[PDB]
Amino acid sequence: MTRLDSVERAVADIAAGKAVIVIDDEDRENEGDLIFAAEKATPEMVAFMVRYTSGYLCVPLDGAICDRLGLLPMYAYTVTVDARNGIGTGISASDRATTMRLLADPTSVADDFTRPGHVVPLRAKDGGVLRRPGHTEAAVDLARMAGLQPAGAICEIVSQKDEGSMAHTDELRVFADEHGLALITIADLIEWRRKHEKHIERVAEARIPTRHGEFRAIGYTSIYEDVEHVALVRGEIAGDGDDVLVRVHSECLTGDVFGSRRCDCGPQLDAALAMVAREGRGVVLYMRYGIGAQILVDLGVRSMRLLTNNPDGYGLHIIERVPLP
Amino acid sequence: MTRLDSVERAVADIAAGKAVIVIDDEDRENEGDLIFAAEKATPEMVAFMVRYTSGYLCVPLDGAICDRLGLLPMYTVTVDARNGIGTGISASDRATTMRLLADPTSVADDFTRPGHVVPLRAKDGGVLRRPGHTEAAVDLARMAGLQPAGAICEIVSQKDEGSMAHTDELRVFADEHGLALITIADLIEWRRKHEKHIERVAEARIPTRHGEFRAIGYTSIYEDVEHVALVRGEIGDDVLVRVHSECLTGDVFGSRRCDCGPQLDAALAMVAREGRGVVLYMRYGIGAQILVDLGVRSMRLLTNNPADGYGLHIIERVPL
Ligand SMILES: [Zn+2]
Ligand SMILES: [Zn+2]
Repeated sequence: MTRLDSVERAVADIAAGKAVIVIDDEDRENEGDLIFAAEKATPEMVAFMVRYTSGYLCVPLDGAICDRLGLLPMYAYTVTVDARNGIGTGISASDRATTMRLLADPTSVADDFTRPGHVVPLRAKDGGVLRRPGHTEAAVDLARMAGLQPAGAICEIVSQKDEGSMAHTDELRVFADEHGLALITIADLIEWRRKHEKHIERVAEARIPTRHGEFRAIGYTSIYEDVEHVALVRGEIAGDGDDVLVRVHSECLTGDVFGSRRCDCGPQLDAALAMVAREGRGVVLYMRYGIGAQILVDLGVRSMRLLTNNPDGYGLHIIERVPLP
Repeated sequence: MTRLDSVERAVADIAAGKAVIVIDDEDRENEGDLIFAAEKATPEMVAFMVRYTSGYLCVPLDGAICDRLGLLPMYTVTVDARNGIGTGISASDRATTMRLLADPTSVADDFTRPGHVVPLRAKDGGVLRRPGHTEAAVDLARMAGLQPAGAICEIVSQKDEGSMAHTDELRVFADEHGLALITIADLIEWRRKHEKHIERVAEARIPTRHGEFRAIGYTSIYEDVEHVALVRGEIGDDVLVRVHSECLTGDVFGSRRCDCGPQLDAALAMVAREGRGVVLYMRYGIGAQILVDLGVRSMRLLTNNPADGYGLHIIERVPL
């Protein structure tokens, strides 16, 4: 049913000081936030935002920015702020724009603002949508992904067909069309970040003697999980990188460790190792979606052939799916 | 032997604003920390501590206070109160730094590095996760119903002055000053018999190469890894126990710079040759906790290594 603009558009529009619309995913009942980068707030833009939204304007901020300004500290009423200098009553699109710009600017300090005001700063979790799939996080992410300050400006879009309510997905689609805006999902943003940012790093490297010969064992960690995955590497991979034999084997405790007979997992790792070792060149990934994909590209794999019995945007070429004995 | 006070007494003593003395166990060779609750730090109390300890004052903290103040994330870090103290060394001043680390409303900007107080970060779970004097301090503080922040320092020997006081003297010292002397072992036991601390996550009937085992997933409420327990027969005296540390290289990939693989196998088999036994796969604080939950009172331990406060008694030690 629903068609979405790409993340590549959203970043570029954000970078150009234009606004985008963000929904969580494809579900038709979703409300949408209109979003621009706080440091791109002009009177024209804020006035546009105020026109079509609830008018309860928010400024999603990076933890680092929050702490510099003594705001929303990591450890009931809503905290609001107004720029202390350069504004009038603090409610017009200009004043609100000045406030947003000020929050974004890396030089500004606590007493450059007065509490209360007409702008709601919000605290985005460290690491963006990957750690918390909220509109707040998407706003800081988009700003940062566009090479700007990790400061965004958001407010929800009211409906026009049903006066009483907030716009849902289908109406946001035409709103986005009519006004030349991108409409994107947090879902699409999450997985774009997963496919275009390196979240892995090498921790350890050892060469291990086995029954199947020596394997180069490289340990990898994820910046977004507390686990070492290990890739076992035979021979030279890059210079080349093509036609690499690969097995991706997700960890099975009962199977791999205890030799459980009611699963073929254990036998399969061993067979994969054997096969790779016979070919004198390959990769058996021991995994504990594909973070494994990023490991492969880090290993200099360009084109591969997967070892598997069951018949992506990473620059990995699947050539032939091939059985384990 | 050597008389020990109850934990029940130690906790009430902490709550009252008094101090206690803590050792590991009944062993004559042990050194002892003097401990009170950080929030209960007075000039009188700190002065008492400075008098009889090495004067190297430490404040064990709950990881939450550590993060909250930005000290010791995961050179010796020291700290002093920013306001309301003089040079820092005096009992009054040092008492103030202790009190202010213990307070929930104090912030990073309330303190100055460097200072005259060593803040220590206790492991999550206190003594049930690490049997240290540092963990003992927050545990007592918390059990007393106060902020999880304590203060410790070791007691210098009065009899042999170049040295730190050992068990004998520590009891004498407690008697002298009307303080409670307790062991970490006795602290562990109070806790584990009083608190939820370990859970069963799953059970299954793992059919191995050496017959059939009953596989049981244990988790600690302080860490989110799941250890597996492989049990044969009914468990609870004289059981053959092997506690095996995960070794990915060796257990899984059959590395040969390692020998861990053929070890786990040998254990499973040896336990199988007998109708009875436990093989723990750990991914031994939590280890012990699991064994008592299985219902082990005594055990023959499979290890190649000599030298508690849980239920367990090591009957013998068996190799290979
Ligand atoms: Zn399996
Ligand atoms: Zn090993």
